[PDB]
Order: sequence, then C-alpha cells, then structure tokens
Amino acid sequence: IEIIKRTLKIPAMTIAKNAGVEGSLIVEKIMQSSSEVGYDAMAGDFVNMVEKGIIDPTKVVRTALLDAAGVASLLTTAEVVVTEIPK
Amino acid sequence: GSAKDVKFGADARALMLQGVDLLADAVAVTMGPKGRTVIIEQSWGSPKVTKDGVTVAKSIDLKDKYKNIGAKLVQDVANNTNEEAGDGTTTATVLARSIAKEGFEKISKGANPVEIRRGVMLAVDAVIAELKKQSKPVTTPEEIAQVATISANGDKEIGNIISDAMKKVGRKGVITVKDGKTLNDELEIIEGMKFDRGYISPYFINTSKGQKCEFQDAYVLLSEKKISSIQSIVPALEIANAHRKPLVIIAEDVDGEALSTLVLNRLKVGLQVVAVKAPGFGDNRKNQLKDMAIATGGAVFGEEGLTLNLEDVQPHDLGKVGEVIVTKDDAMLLKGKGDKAQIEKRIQEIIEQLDVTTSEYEKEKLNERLAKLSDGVAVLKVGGTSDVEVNEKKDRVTDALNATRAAVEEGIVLGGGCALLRCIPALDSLTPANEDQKIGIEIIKRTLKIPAMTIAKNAGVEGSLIVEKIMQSSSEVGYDAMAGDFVNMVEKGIIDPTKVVRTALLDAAGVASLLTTAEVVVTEIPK
Amino acid sequence: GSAKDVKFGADARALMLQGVDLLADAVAVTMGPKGRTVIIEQSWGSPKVTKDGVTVAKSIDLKDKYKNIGAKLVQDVANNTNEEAGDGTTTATVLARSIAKEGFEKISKGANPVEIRRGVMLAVDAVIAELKKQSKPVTTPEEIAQVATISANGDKEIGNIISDAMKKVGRKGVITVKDGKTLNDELEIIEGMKFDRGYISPYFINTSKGQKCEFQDAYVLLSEKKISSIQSIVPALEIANAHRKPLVIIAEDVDGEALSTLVLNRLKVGLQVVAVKAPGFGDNRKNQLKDMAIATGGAVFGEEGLTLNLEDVQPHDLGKVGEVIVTKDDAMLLKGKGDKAQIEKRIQEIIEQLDVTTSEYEKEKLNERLAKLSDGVAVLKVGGTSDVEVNEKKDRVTDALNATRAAVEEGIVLGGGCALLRCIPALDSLTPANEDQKIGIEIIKRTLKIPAMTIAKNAGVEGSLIVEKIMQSSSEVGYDAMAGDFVNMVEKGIIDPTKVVRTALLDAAGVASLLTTAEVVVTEIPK
Ligand SMILES: Nc1ncnc2c1ncn2[C@@H]1O[C@H](COP(=O)(O)OP(=O)(O)OP(=O)(O)O)[C@@H](O)[C@H]1O
Ligand SMILES: Nc1ncnc2c1ncn2[C@@H]1O[C@H](COP(=O)(O)OP(=O)(O)OP(=O)(O)O)[C@@H](O)[C@H]1O
Ligand SMILES: [K+]
Ligand SMILES: [K+]
Ligand SMILES: [Mg+2]
Ligand SMILES: [Mg+2]
Repeated sequence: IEIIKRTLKIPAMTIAKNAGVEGSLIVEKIMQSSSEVGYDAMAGDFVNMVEKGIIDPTKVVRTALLDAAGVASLLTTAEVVVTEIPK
Repeated sequence: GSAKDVKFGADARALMLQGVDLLADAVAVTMGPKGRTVIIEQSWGSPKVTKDGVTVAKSIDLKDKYKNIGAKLVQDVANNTNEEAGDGTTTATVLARSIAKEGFEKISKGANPVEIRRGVMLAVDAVIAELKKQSKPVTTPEEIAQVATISANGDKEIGNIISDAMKKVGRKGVITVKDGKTLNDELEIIEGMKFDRGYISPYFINTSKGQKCEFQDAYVLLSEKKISSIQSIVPALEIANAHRKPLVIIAEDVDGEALSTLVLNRLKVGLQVVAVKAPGFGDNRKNQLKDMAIATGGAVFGEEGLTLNLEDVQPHDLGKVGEVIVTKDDAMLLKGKGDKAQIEKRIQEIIEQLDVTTSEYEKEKLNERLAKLSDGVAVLKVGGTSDVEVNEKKDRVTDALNATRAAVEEGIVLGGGCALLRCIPALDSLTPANEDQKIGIEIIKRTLKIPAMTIAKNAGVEGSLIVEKIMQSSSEVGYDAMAGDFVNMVEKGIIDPTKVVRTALLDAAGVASLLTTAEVVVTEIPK
Repeated sequence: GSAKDVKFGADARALMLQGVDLLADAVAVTMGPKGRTVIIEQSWGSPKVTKDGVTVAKSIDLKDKYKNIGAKLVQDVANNTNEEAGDGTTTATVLARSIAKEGFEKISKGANPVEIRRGVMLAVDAVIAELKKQSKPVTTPEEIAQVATISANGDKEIGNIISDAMKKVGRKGVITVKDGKTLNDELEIIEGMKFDRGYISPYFINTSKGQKCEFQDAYVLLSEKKISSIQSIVPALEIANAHRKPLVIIAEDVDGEALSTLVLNRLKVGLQVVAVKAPGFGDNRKNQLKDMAIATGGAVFGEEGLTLNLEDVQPHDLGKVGEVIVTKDDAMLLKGKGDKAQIEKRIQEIIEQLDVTTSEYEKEKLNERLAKLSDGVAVLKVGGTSDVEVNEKKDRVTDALNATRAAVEEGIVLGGGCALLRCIPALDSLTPANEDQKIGIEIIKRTLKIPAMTIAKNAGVEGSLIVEKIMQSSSEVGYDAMAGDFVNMVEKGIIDPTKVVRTALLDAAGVASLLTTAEVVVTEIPK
C-alpha cells in the first residue's frame, strides 16, 4: 500500500521535472491546495485545471496504473533469474 | 619539457566537474547527525574510519588528471576551511561543489565568467554581513556545551567534558586532546607548575608509596647554568640546613661532585634536598626558569645578562614553594611565594609577546607558559576499545574543541544550515550591475540551500520540502534532523559558530568561482 | 649522433602550423576584458589558474616534434615579450600566429620567403614609427590609474592602489608585490631606512607594548668590523653617557665581552643602548653602512680604506637620528641628522652607478639604496582566500605594475588593439621594392587587425564587423568590449602602453617571419 502511495506522486513530479522546476515542491503545493487546483506546467502556474482545460480521460489514467502495477509488482516477487549464456 | 594534453571548453569543464562531484559525493555522506562514515585504506596498517570532511577530501586522488584537477581544488577548499576554522569542512565541500556545478551550467558564448565571479564574491560579502548581523555572542557555559555537543555529532558527554575543561582552565585556556587507555573519556586538570623533568638521582625518594619526593615549605634554587662543582652548591645547602627547610634545585644539570654531595647529605644525615633538570631546549628553557623565579619569588642564577653566581647566595634569592612533588618523569611546584605584581607583570609581558608572534609554534609555548602562570592546563584523554575507534572519536573531540573556540571568538548562529538559509532575503535586495553579476548572485542564492538539503537528505527525507518548510517558517524555527522535527533551534541547542559558517562559505566561493572561469585545461601526458 | 627524421616543404610547414595553432588557440582565450582563464596541472600540488599569455605558452609542450617546434617558437615570442615589456604576451602570441599562418599560405615555387621576411620587417618598422607618432606621454596620475586598471583586467582597485603607490614613492620608485594574508589588498609604505636585522639581545627592550626598543634623538655608531672587545665599545658608551643620549650600534656583530658590557649597563644603571647587526652580505653591506652614515651624519668605523678605529671616537663621528625603532626582526632609522648636500651627492653617485651596470640583480640593490635614501619603498600585499586565487591576482598586479612602468617610460596609445588598427594607412603608403616584399607588407597589414578581432571574438561578437566599424570611425573611436559599445577610448581610459604594443609586434614578427622561411625540418626519432 505504501509503495502505491509513493508511486501516485510520480506522474506530476515527472511532468514538473521536465518543465525544469523542482517536482517535489510542486507536488507538495498541489496536495496543500484545494482539490480543483493543479499545476499548469506549460504556463508554470497553479490553476483551476478544469477551467484551463488540463484534463485526462479516466480510462487512460486507470489503464496506465493497473497495467504498470500488475507487471511491476510481479517483477518484485523474483528471487532467481535464469538467462541463456550469450554465444 | 613534458608532453602535454590540452582540452577546451565544455569537455574539459565536464571532466573537472566529474572530479569535483566524486570528491563531494564521498564527503557529503558524512554530513549532519545522520551522516555516515568513510573508511580509508592505510598503507602501513589498520584503515582509518572518519566522519571528518577534510580527511576524506585529502585521501581522494584520481587517475584522470582532468578529474584530479577538480578534486584537488575541492581539496584546497576543505583544507583551507580546516586551517582557518577547524570545523565546517564538509559544509565547505558541498558549497564548493554547488557553486562549481551552477557556474559550469551558466557558461555560454555571451557569458563573462570573470564578471560572474565578481557577482559571486559580491553576493558572498552580502551573506557574510548578514551572518555577522545574525550572530549572537556566547554568554553561558550551557551554550558552550551545546556548541561542543553539536560539533561532536550529538555526543553530550564530549560537550559536557569540553564545557567542564573550559570552566576549569578558562574559555581561552590551554586544552589538549590525547589518546586515552581506558574505555571512557577523562578530563585531567594540571594545576600549578608541572614540567616533564623528574629527579636526577633516585636517592631523593622520601615517600616510597608513590616513589616520589614530597616537600612542604621548600626553598627553590634556580640555575640557568649547570651545577657540577662543590663551591657552587655548598652555601645554598648551608642556608637550607640553617633554616631547617627543604631545598629543590632546578638547573640545566646537576652532575659529578655536586650530585655526589647532594646524595651523600641526603643518605647520611638526612638532608631534605631534591635536584631536577630544567625543562625546555633553548630560549624557552631560560624563559621557563625565569617564570618559575617570578612565581616562586626567587632569582635565576648563572644567567648571561645579570651574571649572578651560585657562590654568593642569600636567603632572599631563593624561591619559596608551599608544596613540591617530584616523581621519576615530572616535577610539580604548588603555591609559590612570589609577588602577585611580579606575576601579573610577567603575564602581561607574555601577552604582549603573544601579540607580536606569528610562528604558530612559539605561540603554543607562550600560551603554555601563560597557563602555567595563571590557570593550569586541561588534558582530554579520549577513551575507546581499539585504536581505530579512538582516532575516530578524537577527530570529533578536536572538531568540537575548534568549534567551541570559534564560538567563543565570534559568536553563534542557528545550526542545520538555517543560518545560510536566513541570508537569502539579504541577496533578494541586491541590485546587480549587469547580467553576469546577476548570474553570480543567483548562483550564491541557490547554493545557500545546499547545507540544509544535504543534512536532510542524509536523514532519509526529501531535502527540498524540508528547506521550503523552513523558509516558510518563523526565523527561530529550523529542522532537527536527528529528531525529524521542526523546532526552535536555539532552545534545542542546534547552533553553529558564526566563524565556521562564514569561513566555509568564503573558502568555497573563492576557489569554485575561480574554477568556473576556465576555458582551457592543460595536463601532462601520463607516462 | 641520434637518428633523425627529415620532412620537406608543405607537410613540414603544416605540422609546425598545427603546433603554433594549438598554443595560440590556448593563449587566445585569455585576451581582453572578456577573456577566460587557463588551468595548468602542477606536479607537486594544486593546479595554477592563469590569464597570463606567457604562462600558458610556457606550459604547453607537444609530443609530435614537428608541432613542438612551432610551439617552442611561439613560446619564444611570448617569453621575449614578457622579458622586455612585462605585458602584452597574449597580443604577441596572436600576432605571431597570424604572421606564421599568412606567411605559410603565401609560399609557392616562385616565392622567395627571405625577401618576404624583409618586407615583413620593413612594414613592422613603418608601423612602429607610426605608433611612436601616435603616442602621448603620461602626465596625470589618473592616466596611471587607467593604465594599471586596464592591465589588471578592469580591476579599478588594483589601478587605484598602484596609482597611490606611485604617488607616494614616485613614478620610478621601488614597488614590490607579495602575498597577503587577508581577503583584501593593502599598500604598505616603508619610509626612512628599514632593514631586516633586529636587536641582538632581547634585553634592549624598553617598550613592552610592542616588544621593541624605541629611542628619540639617538646617537648612532657605525662599525664595518665586528665589536667583541671592551676598549672598542667603552668610549662610545662614555660619549653617550656624558651627553645623556641613547646609542644605537650598527655593526657586523656585537658579541661576547662588548655584548655583555652593553647588557650589564642596560639592566643595572639603565643605559639607553641597542645593538643591531649590519644588513647585507659583502660589498652591499659596506655600501648600506656608508649610506646609513651619510644619512645620519656619522662615520663608518673599522673600514679598509680610511682605517678609523673604535678606540678613538669623537661625538662628531656619531650619527644623529630623530627616531629609532628596533623590533625582533627589523630596525628602522627616521630623521637622520645628516648633511643634505652629502645625501644628494650620494644619491647622484648611486644614480651614476646605476647608469653603468647591467647585471639586473645589483641594479635592484642600487635601486633599493636609492629608495632608502630618497623616498622609501612600497609593498603591495595581494589579498585572497586561497593560494590559487592569490597567485592568479598577483599575476595581474604584476602585469599592471609592468604596464604602468612602461607607460611612464614611453607613453600611451589607444587600447583595444586600436593603436595597431590606426597604423594600417601608414602601410598603404609604402612602395614595395618587389613582389615578395609586397607580400610581406600585406601579411603585416592583415595581421594588424588581429588583436581587436580577438578581443571582440572573446566578447562573443563578430570581430570582423567590429574592426570594420572601428576603421570607418574617427580616430578617437574604438570598441569598449567590456561594455559592448563604441566609445572615445582615451576618455573611457581604455589605453595601452606604447612600449607594450611595439614590443609585442616586433617580437612576434621577427620569430614568425623567420619561421616562414623554412623548407626542411629535422627532428630526432623518438626513442
Ligand atoms: N540535530 C541536528 N539537526 C540539524 N542539523 C544538525 C543537527 N546536529 C548537527 N547539525 C548540523 O550539522 C552540521 C555539521 O555537520 P558535519 O559536522 O557532519 O560537517 P561539517 O561541520 O561541515 O564538517 P567537518 O565536521 O567534516 O569538518 C552543522 O551545520 C550543524 O548545525
Ligand atoms: N574594455 C576594453 N575594451 C577593449 N579592449 C580592452 C578593454 N580592456 C582591455 N582591453 C585591451 O585588452 C588588451 C589586454 O589583453 P590581455 O591583458 O588579456 O592580454 P595581453 O596584454 O596581450 O597579454 P598578457 O596580459 O597575457 O601578458 C589590451 O589591448 C587592452 O587595451
Ligand atoms: K562530516
Ligand atoms: K591574457
Ligand atoms: Mg563538523
Ligand atoms: Mg595584459
């Protein structure tokens, strides 16, 4: 549960980090803000996200999280890795 | 003569930054109360474990000569900080790495790095002025204990023992740190005048329980020249025997006929006499003998200037001590009957001699003489199980003693890197003369966050969030990284010496902003 | 005897030009107010950071011996320019590279490179004559400060302190540059006659506050031989004691019986006496002793020529000083009661001694004696946080001092490479004797734009446009590359010493035009 809770910040941090600002500070200020407020990384400002039209499809967000979590949490169960000798 | 390789611009600067980054990455793990140690291989024996930043810096040299140039420059930062202040070397290293990385990032074709350096040094002068305005002088021994505890990585016992030493021998007193043979630290206070010369012959022992010669209310005969003849020792013994008082003879050497006379009168009739060599090698020996003369109220015999002779001795020319203890390896004189005005005058003479010496070795002898005259000396014996633990702990004890002396000298500020963090508004108000000086001011403004971020990062938390919360807080509030809490820093005793903070910043900024002016680097072809 | 490789013609010249190009490319990054620095690895310790063109040139040696020949020749250019002018080495380097590249480009089967060199030297003579007509003598201390500021890479404080030192000790006065222990620069002015010999014994101290001997209206005894006997020192003390005046004894050495007499009379009765060793080692020692005698109005005893003896001393043979200060490491005589005509005669003698000798080491001693007699000396202590910063700054201080001395000697011209740019019409009027001399003249005419182009190029603008706009402007107009503006150059104080410009051009042209005569290069096979 804590792994997922930490992971939930990664998209906003990565978007802010590509924008050349410090992503953790941006995410902390988003979490401290009212629920309609987010970071316009293109403009570099904290805005009402729906009024600025910075929106995502629900299906895309849930699909990306589910698909990432399944494979990666299966990967983290591994103790032995078997590979072929390169020829 | 030697064949050289030359590289230009960004490739050269990137290689130098790799060297700087490797050294700073090794040093930065040691920072703060959750810093970890560094193990350095020693060629002759057991490896060294250290939390000391300059020690880690000086132990790292790199094969790539371009990387080694940057590593050597940050070694210069750490060493200069250690020499000036005795603490803060890790802080200086991380500040230097930050300034170098930011300066290298800002170099473009239109940029003027020398003017950027001018901006950097102007910003640093503004920060140092703000730090001096922030500073508060040390008033209480509790603040002394707090400074020493913080500098000793939170060891409250080291802070307590340094504070006790400074209570006993003075805040400016002589305090030395040495190996202890036990598990725990101990503080020894050497009172009176004790020097490292024992009895000349073992026949002067009167107290067998400690194998020492103990006298009370003793005459003291001081000789700047050696005593080897009968006539130069008979009348002093006649005075001692007529007054029925013990005699202590401190000379360069007592040997031959005079020594045999002393031993014969000691064994046969029971004459209360002891003979001790005069400590020191050269002018310091004469100075120490004159200090003993002033303390005891006697006169020095066999001197060059006045030429007083041992054949003509009067009872007033002999010093008087209330107590003397002579062991095999040391002698000790207690409550000498000298004139207080003479002693104060000699102390002031020693002080004026201290004001005109810059040898950094004669100042130690002068301070030790001052301490033998006034207050005694303190010895901190550092306990431990093995040599590696004792050396590791001795590094921290020495750091705490340096930090406490610096705090006495120039005051204290908030620890945790908060002092530099509260100087950022003093940079916001600056008006840069041009764009390059603006770039330099901004480099320093970003760099001022680095110590607090590094301390927090070693504590396993996100440093940028911690620093943002600090800057949003009231000016007395900082981050206790040991407790993981936001606290009033002064009340919790998380404080730093002002001298250490300003020294680390100045020494980092100078070297690193000079480094960021480079366009060409020339190295020798490796053979 | 060693086996040799031999290359011919264009391939050999291309390899040598690669060497010249590498060294000049490294040196050229330092030019002008937006020049950057070069970091040179040092084998024994910290790397050196430099903006000095000759320092960069001398540090670069190449493995390829054909390239190393060209690099060594441009090193000869930079070193020769440094030796005769003390500045302008970077300018000389870029001029030499330009002449080498242009000359190598013009070599064909019909070309005669020796006659091309003759043309190059004729053009350079015409340019130097035009520079001498362009030149203006320095009249104001403001121009002194401007010259020193420009030569110190725009540091106005360095220009101010050099101008202040030249105001205090004269424009031809002795000014030395040394390391300072502080952050900031400081000017010390040593007035009177001060030498590096302290008191012989510490018993002569009368003022405890600085541990020094301080006398006013003192007799002075000068002895060219040692004083070790009683009767040599008694009648001088008799004169001093009868006249109730302090005595200063400057001799080769006072030791033994005479020293014990001096100390005994000092301690017991309170005789005002001090003894100082005579400075210098050899003929310089007797010359300084005679200068002291002339300044004070006394006579030198124990000399070879006149054979005056210390047993027969009269009060007129004793010098008189208004003040004497004797510390542990130095002695200082102030307000000597000598004859003004005798002092001026000695000054004229020292001047005529300077006019006939060319050893460049005893000339320093003669200048030092001159300055002790006339105006004192100046010491510039260079501040900084680290040794690398102090060495970098001291290079520029030395450059500024050399440039200011050169401007005093031979006047000033416009900076920014504009002086050479205004000499191009003096080449347009030449009538070449043949085609090869015409080619050489054209080589110099193209080379004359190189310094202004390089200064502009380092400043991140297009140098050819800048130079074209300068040449289209009135003769007082040039490019302020630091400000990026076209300005009256003399009014903004962007000026150069005439000697530096002409030295750099002559030294570059000679070596590079000789290099362009080469058809065969012989090197050793590397082992
Ligand atoms: N509990 C704490 N919370 C926050 N900061 C602390 C705490 N304890 C100490 N510090 C800070 O840690 C820093 C000391 O770190 P450290 O001693 O590791 O490095 P240094 O003094 O820069 O260098 P060195 O000791 O290696 O010469 C000081 O700034 C001090 O204020
Ligand atoms: N603001 C400026 N604008 C234009 N030219 C300038 C300016 N300041 C200095 N200069 C010129 O820059 C040149 C000095 O460059 P620099 O001192 O870097 O090299 P150098 O004198 O040739 O050699 P070195 O100092 O290495 O011995 C002079 O021609 C000087 O007039
Ligand atoms: K540390
Ligand atoms: K230069
Ligand atoms: Mg520390
Ligand atoms: Mg120059």
